[PDB]
Amino acid sequence: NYIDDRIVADVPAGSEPIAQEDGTFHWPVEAGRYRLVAARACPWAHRTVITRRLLGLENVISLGLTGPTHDITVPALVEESSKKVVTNDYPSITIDFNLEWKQFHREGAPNLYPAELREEMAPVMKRIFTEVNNGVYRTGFAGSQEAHNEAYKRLWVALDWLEDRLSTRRYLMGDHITEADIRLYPTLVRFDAVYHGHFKCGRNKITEMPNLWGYLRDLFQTPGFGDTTDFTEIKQHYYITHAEINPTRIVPVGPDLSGFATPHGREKLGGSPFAEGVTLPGPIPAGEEVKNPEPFQ
Amino acid sequence: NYIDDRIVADVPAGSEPIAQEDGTFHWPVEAGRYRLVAARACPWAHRTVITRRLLGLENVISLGLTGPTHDITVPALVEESSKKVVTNDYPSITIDFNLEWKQFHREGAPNLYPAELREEMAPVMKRIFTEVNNGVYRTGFAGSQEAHNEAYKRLWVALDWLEDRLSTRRYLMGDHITEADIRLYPTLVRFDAVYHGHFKCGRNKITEMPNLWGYLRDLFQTPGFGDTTDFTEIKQHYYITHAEINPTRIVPVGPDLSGFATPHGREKLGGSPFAEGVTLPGPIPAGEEVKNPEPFQ
Repeated sequence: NYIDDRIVADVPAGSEPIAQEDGTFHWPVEAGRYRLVAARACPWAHRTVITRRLLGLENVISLGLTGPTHDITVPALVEESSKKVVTNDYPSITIDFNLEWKQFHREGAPNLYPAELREEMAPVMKRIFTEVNNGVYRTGFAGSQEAHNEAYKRLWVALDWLEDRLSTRRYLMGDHITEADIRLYPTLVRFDAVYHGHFKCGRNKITEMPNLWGYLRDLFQTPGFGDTTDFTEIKQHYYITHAEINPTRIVPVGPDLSGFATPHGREKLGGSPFAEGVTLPGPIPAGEEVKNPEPFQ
Repeated sequence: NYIDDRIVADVPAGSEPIAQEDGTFHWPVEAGRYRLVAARACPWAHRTVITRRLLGLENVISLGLTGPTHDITVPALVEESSKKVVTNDYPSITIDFNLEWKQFHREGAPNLYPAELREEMAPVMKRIFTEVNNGVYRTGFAGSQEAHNEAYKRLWVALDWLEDRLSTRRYLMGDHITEADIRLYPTLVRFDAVYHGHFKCGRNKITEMPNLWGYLRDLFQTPGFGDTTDFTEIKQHYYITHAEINPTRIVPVGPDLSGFATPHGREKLGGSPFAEGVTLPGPIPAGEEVKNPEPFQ
């Protein structure tokens, strides 16, 4: 049930979905019609939640929290009145939040997907997707030793590439946060907590990779990122649910997460999370706050 | 089949075992009569192997390598001619190697259990045994979340105590290596490789505990320690054998172990592995070398 309709600016409010030549349908951007159905534990869903918060779409698209499915399919945009699933194509969801929903953004919202960077961004995001975002899952769910070995090697070639890329750039695409960072963060923020041990990805902890760790902290401490990250629900989901990997269903007490709140040192690379004049997200809506905050959240 | 006979200096060579008032028997120290039956993966056995090497007992007590049992019982001293198990009481094995086998030590061998330190050493070793040596097993084999939580807390109270103790002392009992270090090393050397993930003990890696990590490297780089440590057999045993914890039986490629060979910085605390005039072990006997050496071994 892969559904790749799109919600777009050039279909007008109130319209039925409009058939496209490619067999899909295009639905209209409008307030109060659609719900984002997400899960705290799921990294793919996490992208959509972060983007919704950063752009100030919280008051125009509602939020439902459920359980993960990729590890109805989540994340999804759902038409509230009919419960039809409009789309579960998570890459187009965040691109469309940025480009199609512009007139509903908070005034002063960041430009997370700027025209001049889109071309160079495409291969960077593809490499991150196959070798890192999916790379952890291929390592963790490997069905043989040989499959583990290869997946692990691929993951670490890519993490070493990222560590080097981020030695001279504050964020993946330079001075400011972009869509690329929103696609990388959900993997990195779950790494020491889950993927390191549960998925056997641990050559090193992210805490031992200086550029990635500085970058991870810098993002975590930015609105939209840490305040949508529930470490308890992340760890409970993986360690309890994946009984074929962890039959005892015990959740480790560790790692110590207190480092996420420490000074990151990334200001030495210049830049800033957002361009000058960008406004910050308003207070997180009642009911959408992290239910299991760490003492530093 | 707990067997706590002892091999002692005051029973003469060739004698039958001599009945003691407490129901045990005492056997005579002599060359060429007994075999140490050990396993590379097993930390309790590892103590006996390290001590045998440090003291130069390799040419008078033979070595058999087998599989672990505590996680015949191993380690054990076995009478070669009869195959009777003389003892499997691993704490008295290493104490007796030091005190009863003195006339068979290499000339210039270290004094690992000196009279003046024995009293202060006893509680330190007991605390390490219940909270750390066994502490990892109680954490890893916990049968409920609650049992995990408590065992983890105990382990880390003790590791934080050790980290602080070793901030002002080069080794556990001061300037030189003692029996206490030989009982702690086997747990620490298996920690990042196995206990951190497999036993869910990972609040932090040992690499992130500066005093413990300096100490671990200092010991690893000393004769008797690193040259009896087979990381492949350690990881294979735990990750493949403990199918109730790890049903896939996959062995992680990580962690990266290359740090074990790096400068440890512990010379700033003074002291030295051995007292002045102590001689170093001779070449490891043919067949007793680590079969799966890392590039730095």
